[PDB]
Amino acid sequence: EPILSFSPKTYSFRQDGRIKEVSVFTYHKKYNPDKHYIYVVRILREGQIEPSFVFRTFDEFQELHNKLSIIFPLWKLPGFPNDVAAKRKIELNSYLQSLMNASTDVAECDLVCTFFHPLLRDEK
Repeated sequence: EPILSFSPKTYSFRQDGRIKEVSVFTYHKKYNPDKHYIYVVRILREGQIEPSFVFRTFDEFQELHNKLSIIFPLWKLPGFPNDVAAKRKIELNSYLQSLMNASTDVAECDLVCTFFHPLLRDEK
């Protein structure tokens, strides 16, 4: 039932293509609308050799986990963690690796796919 506030459509790994690799590549400082960090996510689809990159804030990671935890029992989800706060890059990366190792129902659900779908910003 829940949509992702930042996402205009629902996408499925059918249309978008399955994930071979994901990581948090780096973090990036933003000034608009206010000063904040955003995470550059590296995605390699299957049958692809050149990766692509999307931008997601920490608050956008947590909306995904909160929305997943409406659909799925908590033990089906990896733990979510609660600037030199670049430990979030490391912790978000651990979260993504674990998410890919979840049951298929979780790791290939439409919420996860949609989270990785190129947005407004992600058009370089």
